[PDB]
Amino acid sequence: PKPSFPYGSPGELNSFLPYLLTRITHIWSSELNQALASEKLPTPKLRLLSSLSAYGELTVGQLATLGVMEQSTTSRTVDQLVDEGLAARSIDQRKRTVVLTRKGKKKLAEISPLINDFHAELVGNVDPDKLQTCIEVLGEILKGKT
Amino acid sequence: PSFPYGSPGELNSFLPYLLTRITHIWSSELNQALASEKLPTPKLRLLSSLSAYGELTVGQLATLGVMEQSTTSRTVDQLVDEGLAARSISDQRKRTVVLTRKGKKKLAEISPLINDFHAELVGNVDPDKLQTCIEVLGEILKGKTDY
Repeated sequence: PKPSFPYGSPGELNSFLPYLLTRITHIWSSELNQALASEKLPTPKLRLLSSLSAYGELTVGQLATLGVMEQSTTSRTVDQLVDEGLAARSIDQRKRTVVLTRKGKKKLAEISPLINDFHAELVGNVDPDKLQTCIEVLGEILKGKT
Repeated sequence: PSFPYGSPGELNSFLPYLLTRITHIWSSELNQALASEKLPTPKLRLLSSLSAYGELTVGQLATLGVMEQSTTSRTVDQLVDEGLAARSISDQRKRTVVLTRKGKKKLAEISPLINDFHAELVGNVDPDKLQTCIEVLGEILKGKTDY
């Protein structure tokens, strides 16, 4: 009779994906905001460059999506990176899209070494080929939920 | 080898990007869904944990619920006043917190929604791929906190 919500031991919760996702995400996001605090290229500014670096030219609605951010906040953090010279505006079709500038690449490239090193500690000593299974699963899950 | 995330396929294979996107989807859905039961993911998280754990200090509720002892202490105080929890005493004197009869019945009344959301979330993944996914996420975390 598999365990169903609500779970009845500490060990059952330990196998409930939605609980695991959050303890680990609070953990990644916690250790990184305070190691980023140094460069003070905040998670806000980090997330958005990361997404444009990956998808190329994005709308602000799209940035708030990939970047897991509110639409207004995105746009604020976007006018920053523009005025700080890290991204610029453009327009293909016609609504208001954002792009990465050469200034923005380099900024990324600089923090990059830190992000990776955190990834490696995160993953720690997990089996590689099981960490491939896990990230294909999670990638399948994010496809079916949007 | 992959870091410089210059592609979706690469980003979307970055565990902390998946971990973030997926986490946000789940709690916004449930917070929203349960908004009439006034069970936003905070209050629900704690009760969830009280169910699974049994008796936690204001402090273990903080860890498990990824919050600050004050905000938790406040989340805890809504639940004692909504009729879903009770501040108790350890079998020593560390200030702990349990579910009530109404609180227990509340997660019970709620469960079809959560398990339905959970079925939605992790539904059509190969069940063995999923078990592995779960083992790994549990491995990864153990190594960080041990609680």
